[PDB]
Amino acid sequence: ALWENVECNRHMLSRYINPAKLTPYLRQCKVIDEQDEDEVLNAPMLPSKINRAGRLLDILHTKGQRGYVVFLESLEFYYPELYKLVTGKE
Ligand SMILES: [Mg+2]
Repeated sequence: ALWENVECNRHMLSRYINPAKLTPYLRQCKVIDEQDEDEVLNAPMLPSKINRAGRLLDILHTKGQRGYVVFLESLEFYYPELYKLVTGKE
């Protein structure tokens, strides 16, 4: 589906997204809630950052097309290169 664009790029996204930068906008757009944010931000920061945004992506995966579109806009705002990676923009 549409999510395949995120899933095939999950490795770059899970590493290079700092979830804390995205959650305010995601919450404001009502695609995640306070508890979602808590789970994402209160998750242990480890020596490896390879999966730091993994939990966030997995939550967003359950949030339908609204989740998908809002997430993409959050990349356009905050992670321009990752947005281009996801959408194929040049
Ligand atoms: Mg709370």
